[PDB]
Amino acid sequence: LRLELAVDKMVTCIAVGLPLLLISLAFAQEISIGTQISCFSPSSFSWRQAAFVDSYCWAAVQQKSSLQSESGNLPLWLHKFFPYILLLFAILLYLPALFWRFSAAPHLCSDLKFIMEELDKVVEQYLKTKKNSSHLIMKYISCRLVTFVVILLACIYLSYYFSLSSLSDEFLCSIKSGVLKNDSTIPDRFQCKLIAVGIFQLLSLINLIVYALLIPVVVYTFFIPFRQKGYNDLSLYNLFLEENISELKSYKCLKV
Amino acid sequence: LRLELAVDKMVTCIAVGLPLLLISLAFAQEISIGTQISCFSPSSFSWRQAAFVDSYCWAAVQQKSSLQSESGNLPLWLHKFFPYILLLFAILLYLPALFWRFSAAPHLCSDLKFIMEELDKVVEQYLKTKKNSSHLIMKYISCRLVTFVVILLACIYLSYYFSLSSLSDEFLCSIKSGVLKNDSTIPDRFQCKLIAVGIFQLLSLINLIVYALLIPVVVYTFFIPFRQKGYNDLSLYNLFLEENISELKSYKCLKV
Amino acid sequence: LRLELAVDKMVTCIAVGLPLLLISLAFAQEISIGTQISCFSPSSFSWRQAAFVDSYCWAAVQQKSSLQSESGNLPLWLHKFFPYILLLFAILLYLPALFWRFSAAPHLCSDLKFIMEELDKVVEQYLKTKKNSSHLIMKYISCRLVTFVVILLACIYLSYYFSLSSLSDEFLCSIKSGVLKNDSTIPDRFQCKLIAVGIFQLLSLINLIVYALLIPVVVYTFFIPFRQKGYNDLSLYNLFLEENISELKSYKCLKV
Amino acid sequence: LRLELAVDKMVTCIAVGLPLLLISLAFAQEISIGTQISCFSPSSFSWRQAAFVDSYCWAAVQQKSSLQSESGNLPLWLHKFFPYILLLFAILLYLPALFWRFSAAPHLCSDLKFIMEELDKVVEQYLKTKKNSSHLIMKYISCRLVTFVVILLACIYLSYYFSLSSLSDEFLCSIKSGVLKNDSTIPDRFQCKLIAVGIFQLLSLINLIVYALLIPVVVYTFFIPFRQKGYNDLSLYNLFLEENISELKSYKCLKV
Amino acid sequence: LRLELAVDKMVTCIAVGLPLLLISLAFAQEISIGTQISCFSPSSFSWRQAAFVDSYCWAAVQQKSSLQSESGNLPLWLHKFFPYILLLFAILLYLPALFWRFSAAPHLCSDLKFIMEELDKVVEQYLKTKKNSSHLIMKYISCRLVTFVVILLACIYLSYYFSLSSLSDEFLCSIKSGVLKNDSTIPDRFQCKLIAVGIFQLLSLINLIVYALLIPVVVYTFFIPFRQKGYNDLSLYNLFLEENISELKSYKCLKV
Amino acid sequence: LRLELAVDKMVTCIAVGLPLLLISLAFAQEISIGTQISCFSPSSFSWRQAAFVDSYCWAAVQQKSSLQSESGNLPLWLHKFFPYILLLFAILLYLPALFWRFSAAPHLCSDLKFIMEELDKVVEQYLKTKKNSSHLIMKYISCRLVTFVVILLACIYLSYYFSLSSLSDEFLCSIKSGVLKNDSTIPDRFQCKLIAVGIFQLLSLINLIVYALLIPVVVYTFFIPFRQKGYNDLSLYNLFLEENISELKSYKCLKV
Amino acid sequence: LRLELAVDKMVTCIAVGLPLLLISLAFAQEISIGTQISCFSPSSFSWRQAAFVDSYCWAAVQQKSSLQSESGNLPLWLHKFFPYILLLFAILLYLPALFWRFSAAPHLCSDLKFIMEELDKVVEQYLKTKKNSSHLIMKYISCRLVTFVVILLACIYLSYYFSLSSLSDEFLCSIKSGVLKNDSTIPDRFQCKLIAVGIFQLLSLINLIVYALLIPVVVYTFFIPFRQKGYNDLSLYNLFLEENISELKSYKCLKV
Repeated sequence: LRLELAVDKMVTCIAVGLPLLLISLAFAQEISIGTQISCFSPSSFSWRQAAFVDSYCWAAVQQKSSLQSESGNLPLWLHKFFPYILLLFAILLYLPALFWRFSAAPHLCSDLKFIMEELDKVVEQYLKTKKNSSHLIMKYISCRLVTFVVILLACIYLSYYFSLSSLSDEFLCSIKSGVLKNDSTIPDRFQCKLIAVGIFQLLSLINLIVYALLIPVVVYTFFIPFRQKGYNDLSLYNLFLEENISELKSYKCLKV
Repeated sequence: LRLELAVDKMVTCIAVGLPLLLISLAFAQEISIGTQISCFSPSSFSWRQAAFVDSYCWAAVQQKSSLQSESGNLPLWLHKFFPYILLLFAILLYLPALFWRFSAAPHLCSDLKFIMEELDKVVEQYLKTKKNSSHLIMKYISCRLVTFVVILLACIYLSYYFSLSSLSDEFLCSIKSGVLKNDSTIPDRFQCKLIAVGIFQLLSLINLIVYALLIPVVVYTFFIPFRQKGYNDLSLYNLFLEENISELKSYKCLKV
Repeated sequence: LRLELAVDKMVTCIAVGLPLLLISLAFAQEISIGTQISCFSPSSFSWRQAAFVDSYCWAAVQQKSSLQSESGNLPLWLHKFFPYILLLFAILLYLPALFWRFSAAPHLCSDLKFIMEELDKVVEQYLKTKKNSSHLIMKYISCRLVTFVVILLACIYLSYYFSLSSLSDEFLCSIKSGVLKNDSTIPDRFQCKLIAVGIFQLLSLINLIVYALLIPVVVYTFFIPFRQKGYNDLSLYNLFLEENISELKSYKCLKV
Repeated sequence: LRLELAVDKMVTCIAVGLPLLLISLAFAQEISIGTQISCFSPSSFSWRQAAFVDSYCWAAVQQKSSLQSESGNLPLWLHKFFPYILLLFAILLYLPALFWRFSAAPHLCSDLKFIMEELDKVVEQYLKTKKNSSHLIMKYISCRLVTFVVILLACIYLSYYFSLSSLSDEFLCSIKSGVLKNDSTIPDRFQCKLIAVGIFQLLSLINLIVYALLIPVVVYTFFIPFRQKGYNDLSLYNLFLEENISELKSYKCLKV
Repeated sequence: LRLELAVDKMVTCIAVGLPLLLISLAFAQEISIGTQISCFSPSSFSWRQAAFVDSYCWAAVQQKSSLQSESGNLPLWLHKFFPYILLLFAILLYLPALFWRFSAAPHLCSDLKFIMEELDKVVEQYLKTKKNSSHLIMKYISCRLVTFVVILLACIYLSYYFSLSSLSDEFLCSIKSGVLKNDSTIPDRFQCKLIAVGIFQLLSLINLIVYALLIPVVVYTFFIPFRQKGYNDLSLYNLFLEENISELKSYKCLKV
Repeated sequence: LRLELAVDKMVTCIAVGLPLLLISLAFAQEISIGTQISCFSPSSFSWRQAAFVDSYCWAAVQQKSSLQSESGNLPLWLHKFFPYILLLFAILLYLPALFWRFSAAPHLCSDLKFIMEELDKVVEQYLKTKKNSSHLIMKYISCRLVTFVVILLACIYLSYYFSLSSLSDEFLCSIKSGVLKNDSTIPDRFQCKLIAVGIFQLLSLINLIVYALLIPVVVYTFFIPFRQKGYNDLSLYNLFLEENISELKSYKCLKV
Repeated sequence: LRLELAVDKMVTCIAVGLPLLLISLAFAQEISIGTQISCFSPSSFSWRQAAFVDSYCWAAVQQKSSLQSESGNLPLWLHKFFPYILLLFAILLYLPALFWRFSAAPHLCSDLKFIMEELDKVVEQYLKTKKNSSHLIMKYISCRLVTFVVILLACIYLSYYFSLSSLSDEFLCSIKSGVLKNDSTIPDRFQCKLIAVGIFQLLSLINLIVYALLIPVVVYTFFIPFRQKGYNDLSLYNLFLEENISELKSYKCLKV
């Protein structure tokens, strides 16, 4: 028996898998390249001093006092945490489906089975009572609206992230804080690079295109009365029946 | 049968999975970056001497004698054991559900089956006797209260951890202890960084927001008498039936 | 029952498996060699300075300001993202089959079961009504056309990628931007190599040959009336029956 | 049909999983940090010589002749083998459950099934004969006592281990034994650190707290006659029935 | 039911698994050594410069401009792509069996079930009609011929590959291309070695011997009229029956 | 049915798992420490020369000519192959149980089922004929004796291994063989360490204690007539019936 | 049913698993030590130059021109390919059992089921006809003979491999070929070691002992007439019946 429509499950699967697939590709590239940041330290620096510079600048991306970037410090904030936000979007998009299957799936399952059993025998009072009620349709529309809002916010974020200048992956960092402040052997600023930024912007473009094409599909899902071929549980039950009526032989015989 | 309510199941699933998911991402970042601490040692130091400095300062965070930090030794202590506390919270939140499914699921399942079978035939004395009793409701409320207290403590900890100044990941360490005390070639103090601190604070913020949103949900779960749409087993049985009444065709027939 | 034709399933499996197999082999080479780019930096450069040059040139293949390549910066752009586009093609070729299985396969399954159960007894009006409809055939042809267009675009891309000159993996890069601009110790240009390009072009040739062989197969699939042995659901139902009639003993009895 | 009480299963699961979970966390931290010991060696030493010093001091932890430590040789010995003892405790606590599930489990299962099948036909002589016997109760109490003794020994060990001074992770070692004795280029003593000591002590504290909480639970399990709501098989069969009586509909009818 | 003969399945399994097994051994050896090429570079070269030389010469095996080899650049091309050709052979040998299973196996299964059931009378026209047809024998012979041709081409390739002189793994390479052309500090030619070549030639000898032994087996499969103990579809049915007739009790009784 | 006794299953499980568990711990430590042998070579040696010294000394533990050890070359030989002997014991202890399961389990199962089916109806002649026979008892005693002998040999070995002096992990090696013999820049002897020896001795002590405790259990299993509550199949059948009689309700009814 | 005798399946499992287990141990040791070959190169050699020497010598074992070994160049060839030959033996020993299960198991199963069903009712003519035939006994003896010959060849190879002198792991190599021939800075010969030779010889000894013990077992299997308790299918069927007769209660009833 089906408790989720084909278009809804397609949308959920795309919106959840795509961010995770892109995260997997980004992680593979990260392990392949070996570093998400690289700083140019002097040749007098030993290997561990250069590694300290790299790690300090990586940790200093989130600190105001030791950075200088032409695009501002917000772009450098986002480059470091890009995969985290993608997984956050994936979880937030997967949750509404989880809540629907936990809460409303069983009640709709029972109602559909009861309707299909009263059908195949001919229940009008049951259908009219559902027409009066607006319980399940409210849950369905609320879940779809949460999904739509999450997708819209993801589109806004990915459009902003892709908007960041390609040279936003460069920044100047200073390690001369604390005891190192008066170290005359350390240069004042180090030129750093965020290596993965180039991958992240193309991944954001891909996800943005997919979500922009997916938004109209989600919008079409709200017009539940129009999909049926007012806003009441009767309308949603009708849609589920038509998507499910293929399993009722009597329906096919009547169609003939 | 549904021996656990949808709200309880979703709350437990979120409260347990989220810390584990954040720990997984933190571990992925830890392996990607490669170091949880980087110390700036002289250029004259060999690579093994610099590695010794790093490992000594990593283990010296818990030692008050050989450190100097403006935020105190306590915040530096927390930075080192952040993921472990997350796993501790995950275990402490998963345990109450485990105890419920071990010590209360069978007895509730048997009672529900008996009530459902005595129904579908029409038991009043059984329901009144349950109204007198207060056994299962006490277990349910105790488990919910344990979960609520654990979540409140997690919120307090994560609000404290996120409150630590971003510059609390820096500290001065000394290795000149023991035979190294008279070594004039070793600097008195080394500048250290806790690299993962920046990401740990964002993870703490995410978990804090999620748990702060979950607290009102858990609080609403306590009012078992008001969730029906006194504090006795009759109320819990009524809630479980209404959540599970969908599995009886006679109920739907009567509703029609 | 079979809701997907043998040739269609073969084509989908080949088209969605070959790019993934090539991606797996490319990943194997990437891990084996350990570097996707190698730059020749002075001997005075420390190890970490040379690593910075390598990673900076890796991140600067997507930036015009820091490149000088005889074949243009577009071919160098493609060399970096070749494995991603293979997975893009794999997903775009797997999606139509999944959408067919989700939104068209069960209805055809029910229709075939009804037809076979009505047969084995002799329904003519049902078949004529299907002849008077173009619902499922439109979905089938749309999915086949989407697959054909995706395969044609993949062929065009792979033919272009394979056309890139073998020496297109070489390019000159400069790290002297920003603070490093006035550094007289850094050479103006570094000679870089894209090592995986040699593997990628042979993989592209293999995929191009396979997809060019598949194009005629996909084209033959469009002529649904010819495979039957007009453009309406009757032809598709007839084809599916003849492919699946083997599971009807009465058909064999009539054959003999 | 539950052949193990809920309290016993909970106790066994906690006592076995917790040491394994702590071992997993310790192993992850050991991999992430990369060194269980770091020794400070002269800068004249090549890297292989410093690695030899580290390995020799790691192997010399168990050799009194070549080490000097103010806390004694025993605490340094324990730091090296902490996870091994944790797994030893885990195995020793899992074994009694294994022995109970192999022997005395099928016998109790058969006896319970016979008693329940004789019930629903209302056996008194059978219950009285079991009252005379003291066979299965002896095995149950022996297993519980073994578990209690193992938990008490684990508590004693963990309380001792946590009691070790934090500075017990430092010790002086000499590699000048054998052909290296007269090597004037090697310093007499090297300062060593055990990096995982600080984490191991927190893990020991966690396990100690959990096991100290479990001890009263285990002690409560011995009073089998008082858990009813003399020491004979009847007193154990009664408890197992009350735990498993939920699967007897006639019992619920009689209760009503 | 056996839809594919024992000899056919044996041949397919050997011809597919053996190349994959050899690929697994080759990959294990490659990871064991870590380098598929090693070039001797001056001691003045830094380690990163020598790594660049190694990678450049690895990528320069496919380029005529920067290579000198007495055996020609063709043998050097093959050494780099030996496992790829093995996997190509494995896929090309697995495909015909896949197509047989997808497009011919079910029809033969249905025919066998029909004829088997009729033979259990306790049908002559069906057998004669099959004798007057070649629909399935043509498919079987086409698949066998494709497999035979693929195996013959694999034998030719492996015999050629093994024929390459053992010294063919050596070649001279020049990195002085582009800005490096006028670098007087770089030697004109670097001697290179393909380390895996020694493994690859023995793996090729093993595979060549196995496929040379399999060729007569495959050739024997074409004489379908002779295996039964003319070229028409009846003969294939006879062979499949004799293979599968062991499941008919009536056949054994008649044999007695 | 239980074709193997609880005591025998426990003994086999312990004897097989314990060596494998200790091997797993040893392997984990080996990978964590990163080296099984450390040798002190001059500082003039480059890193690769010191690595050659380490590997040559590792390979020369089995060669008498190039080593001088205080405890003899035999103890140094054992240190290198300790885990392999543990796995050898594991295999040799798992084999007898496998041979029993493959050569006595089916006949025993059939005999037990026949006896149980003839019982539950009341066969005396069958039991007397079994009394007049020693077929299965010989197999059982032979398997138990093989297990006992293997355990005794393992105890002897582990007691010998644990008896090796702690300083047996040190030895002197010379690489000056062949062309290196006349090299005056190489020290005549190098000081080596077998690092894992200290852990291997504790693992041997653990296994020795476990097997010493297990020997009396195995010896008790030989007295098959005494466990029954002469050396012929009757006693063995009686033992397996008494262990298995719990699955016979008629037995319990008669016992009452 | 049991289509494979216990002794035969024991022999196959041992002969196939033991080489695989030894190969697994060898691979674990190879990864732990990290090198299969180590050459002593001058201290003036860079790291990459010494690595080139090691790789060239590894690839030069299969080349007569550039080596000098007093034990012959054949033994050095074998040391490099020991695990490959072990896997070859494993495959060649697993193949006969697989072919038997492919081309003998179904017919034998059908014949055994027919014989058992005709029995349990009393077929004499069937057994007498089998008395003359030799179809299946020939297959059985051929498979056993192939297994015996493979085991004998494995014993010969392992006895030869173990006979190689322990010092056969040392050899001199020259890298001065081609361009390097006139390099006066490279020594004429490098002393090399094959580190895994010492372990490989013990593994060969273990496998040799096991296979030498297995040869008499395999020889005993040929005498099919004597295993009964002439050379025709009647004897083989009788043996399989006596091994399989335990699954026929009528046989036990007659035995009583």
